[PDB]
Amino acid sequence: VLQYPQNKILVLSDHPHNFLKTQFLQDLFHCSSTGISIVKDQTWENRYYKVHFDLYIDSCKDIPVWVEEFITPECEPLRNVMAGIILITDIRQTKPQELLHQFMIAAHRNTFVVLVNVNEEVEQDEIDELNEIWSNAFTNVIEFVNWKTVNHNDYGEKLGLDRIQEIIDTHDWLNCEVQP
Repeated sequence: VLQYPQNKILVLSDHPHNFLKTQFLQDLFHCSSTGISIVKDQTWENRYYKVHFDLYIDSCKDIPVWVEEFITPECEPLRNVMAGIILITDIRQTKPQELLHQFMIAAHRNTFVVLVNVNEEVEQDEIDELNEIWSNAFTNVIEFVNWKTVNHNDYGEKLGLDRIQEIIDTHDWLNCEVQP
Protein backbone atom coordinates (compact mmCIF):
# COMPACT_ATOMS: atom_id res chain seq x y z
CA VAL A 1 0.00 0.00 0.00
CA LEU A 2 2.48 2.67 1.19
CA GLN A 3 5.41 3.45 -1.09
CA TYR A 4 8.31 4.01 1.30
CA PRO A 5 11.06 6.47 0.41
CA GLN A 6 12.99 4.60 -2.27
CA ASN A 7 16.53 5.67 -1.35
CA LYS A 8 18.56 2.49 -0.97
CA ILE A 9 21.38 1.51 -3.31
CA LEU A 10 22.59 -2.09 -3.00
CA VAL A 11 26.10 -2.93 -4.19
CA LEU A 12 26.61 -6.70 -4.46
CA SER A 13 29.47 -8.95 -5.60
CA ASP A 14 30.20 -12.64 -5.59
CA HIS A 15 32.99 -13.43 -3.10
CA PRO A 16 35.99 -13.39 -5.46
CA HIS A 17 35.25 -9.77 -6.42
CA ASN A 18 34.72 -8.35 -2.91
CA PHE A 19 37.92 -6.32 -2.99
CA LEU A 20 37.21 -4.83 -6.41
CA LYS A 21 33.76 -3.93 -5.04
CA THR A 22 35.44 -2.02 -2.15
CA GLN A 23 37.53 -0.10 -4.73
CA PHE A 24 34.34 0.58 -6.77
CA LEU A 25 32.68 2.04 -3.66
CA GLN A 26 35.63 4.36 -3.08
CA ASP A 27 35.72 5.48 -6.74
CA LEU A 28 32.00 6.10 -7.26
CA PHE A 29 30.70 6.93 -3.76
CA HIS A 30 33.88 8.00 -1.93
CA CYS A 31 33.02 5.42 0.71
CA SER A 32 35.91 3.77 2.57
CA SER A 33 34.15 0.55 3.61
CA THR A 34 35.63 -2.54 5.26
CA GLY A 35 33.15 -5.11 3.83
CA ILE A 36 29.43 -6.00 4.08
CA SER A 37 27.64 -3.13 5.90
CA ILE A 38 24.91 -0.45 5.97
CA VAL A 39 26.18 3.07 5.30
CA LYS A 40 23.37 5.55 6.01
CA ASP A 41 22.68 9.16 4.96
CA GLN A 42 25.17 9.43 2.12
CA THR A 43 24.71 12.40 -0.19
CA TRP A 44 24.33 12.06 -3.93
CA GLU A 45 24.92 15.48 -5.42
CA ASN A 46 25.37 16.95 -8.87
CA ARG A 47 24.92 20.39 -10.41
CA TYR A 48 21.10 20.07 -10.31
CA TYR A 49 20.12 18.51 -6.97
CA LYS A 50 21.16 16.77 -3.74
CA VAL A 51 19.44 13.64 -2.40
CA HIS A 52 20.26 11.54 0.67
CA PHE A 53 20.55 7.76 0.24
CA ASP A 54 21.60 4.60 2.10
CA LEU A 55 24.27 2.24 0.76
CA TYR A 56 23.73 -1.47 1.38
CA ILE A 57 26.89 -3.49 0.75
CA ASP A 58 26.46 -7.26 0.41
CA SER A 59 28.31 -10.33 -0.81
CA CYS A 60 27.35 -13.84 -1.86
CA LYS A 61 29.02 -17.14 -2.69
CA ASP A 62 26.59 -17.78 -5.57
CA ILE A 63 24.57 -15.06 -7.34
CA PRO A 64 21.58 -17.32 -8.09
CA VAL A 65 21.26 -18.32 -4.41
CA TRP A 66 21.26 -14.62 -3.46
CA VAL A 67 18.65 -13.86 -6.16
CA GLU A 68 16.42 -16.68 -4.88
CA GLU A 69 16.44 -15.11 -1.38
CA PHE A 70 15.97 -11.58 -2.74
CA ILE A 71 12.87 -12.62 -4.78
CA THR A 72 10.97 -14.07 -1.80
CA PRO A 73 7.75 -12.47 -0.42
CA GLU A 74 9.58 -11.70 2.85
CA CYS A 75 12.04 -9.47 0.96
CA GLU A 76 9.30 -7.53 -0.91
CA PRO A 77 9.51 -4.52 1.44
CA LEU A 78 13.29 -4.39 0.87
CA ARG A 79 12.90 -4.64 -2.93
CA ASN A 80 10.43 -1.77 -2.87
CA VAL A 81 12.90 0.69 -1.26
CA MET A 82 15.70 -0.01 -3.77
CA ALA A 83 16.55 3.03 -5.90
CA GLY A 84 19.12 0.81 -7.60
CA ILE A 85 21.10 -2.42 -7.55
CA ILE A 86 24.70 -2.65 -8.76
CA LEU A 87 26.25 -6.08 -9.28
CA ILE A 88 30.04 -6.33 -9.57
CA THR A 89 31.05 -9.62 -11.22
CA ASP A 90 32.77 -11.54 -14.00
CA ILE A 91 29.80 -11.85 -16.35
CA ARG A 92 31.38 -14.72 -18.32
CA GLN A 93 31.61 -16.75 -15.09
CA THR A 94 28.35 -15.77 -13.37
CA LYS A 95 26.15 -14.92 -16.40
CA PRO A 96 23.71 -12.72 -14.45
CA GLN A 97 21.78 -12.24 -17.73
CA GLU A 98 20.41 -15.80 -17.18
CA LEU A 99 18.69 -14.70 -13.94
CA LEU A 100 17.69 -11.20 -15.06
CA HIS A 101 14.17 -11.94 -16.36
CA GLN A 102 13.05 -13.48 -13.06
CA PHE A 103 14.94 -10.87 -11.03
CA MET A 104 13.29 -7.99 -12.90
CA ILE A 105 9.79 -9.49 -12.54
CA ALA A 106 10.27 -9.28 -8.74
CA ALA A 107 11.97 -5.84 -8.74
CA HIS A 108 10.15 -2.58 -8.18
CA ARG A 109 9.50 -1.07 -11.60
CA ASN A 110 11.64 2.09 -10.92
CA THR A 111 14.80 0.39 -9.57
CA PHE A 112 17.86 0.86 -11.78
CA VAL A 113 20.00 -2.27 -12.34
CA VAL A 114 23.64 -1.99 -13.38
CA LEU A 115 25.69 -5.09 -14.06
CA VAL A 116 29.35 -4.18 -13.81
CA ASN A 117 31.71 -6.54 -15.59
CA VAL A 118 35.27 -6.75 -14.27
CA ASN A 119 36.45 -9.46 -16.75
CA GLU A 120 38.92 -7.52 -18.90
CA GLU A 121 38.61 -9.95 -21.86
CA VAL A 122 35.01 -8.81 -22.55
CA GLU A 123 34.97 -6.20 -25.33
CA GLN A 124 32.43 -3.40 -25.65
CA ASP A 125 30.70 -5.13 -28.59
CA GLU A 126 29.74 -8.00 -26.26
CA ILE A 127 28.39 -5.54 -23.67
CA ASP A 128 26.56 -3.63 -26.44
CA GLU A 129 24.74 -6.81 -27.52
CA LEU A 130 23.56 -7.46 -23.95
CA ASN A 131 22.34 -3.86 -23.69
CA GLU A 132 20.43 -4.18 -26.97
CA ILE A 133 18.57 -7.10 -25.34
CA TRP A 134 17.96 -5.68 -21.83
CA SER A 135 18.04 -1.85 -21.94
CA ASN A 136 14.39 -1.59 -23.07
CA ALA A 137 13.07 -4.95 -21.78
CA PHE A 138 11.47 -3.41 -18.67
CA THR A 139 10.33 -0.08 -17.23
CA ASN A 140 13.65 -0.19 -15.32
CA VAL A 141 16.93 1.27 -16.48
CA ILE A 142 19.09 -1.83 -16.99
CA GLU A 143 22.65 -1.54 -18.20
CA PHE A 144 25.74 -3.69 -18.56
CA VAL A 145 29.00 -1.71 -18.09
CA ASN A 146 32.69 -2.67 -18.31
CA TRP A 147 34.95 -1.48 -15.48
CA LYS A 148 38.76 -1.98 -15.51
CA THR A 149 38.70 2.29 -18.41
CA VAL A 150 37.75 4.42 -21.45
CA ASN A 151 34.90 6.77 -20.48
CA HIS A 152 33.25 7.32 -23.89
CA ASN A 153 32.27 5.52 -27.10
CA ASP A 154 32.58 6.78 -30.71
CA TYR A 155 29.09 8.39 -30.67
CA GLY A 156 29.63 10.72 -27.68
CA GLU A 157 27.90 8.50 -25.10
CA LYS A 158 29.44 7.83 -21.69
CA LEU A 159 30.98 4.52 -20.62
CA GLY A 160 32.55 3.18 -17.43
CA LEU A 161 31.98 4.82 -14.05
CA ASP A 162 31.09 8.08 -15.84
CA ARG A 163 28.06 6.26 -17.31
CA ILE A 164 27.08 4.72 -13.99
CA GLN A 165 27.27 8.22 -12.44
CA GLU A 166 24.90 9.45 -15.18
CA ILE A 167 22.44 6.63 -14.51
CA ILE A 168 22.31 7.64 -10.84
CA ASP A 169 22.11 11.36 -11.70
CA THR A 170 19.16 10.87 -14.07
CA HIS A 171 17.28 8.45 -11.75
CA ASP A 172 13.83 9.44 -10.46
CA TRP A 173 14.21 9.27 -6.70
CA LEU A 174 10.77 8.04 -5.71
CA ASN A 175 9.29 9.65 -2.59
CA CYS A 176 12.68 11.15 -1.64
CA GLU A 177 13.22 14.77 -0.68
CA VAL A 178 15.29 16.30 -3.43
CA GLN A 179 16.93 19.66 -2.71
CA PRO A 180 18.16 22.15 -5.35
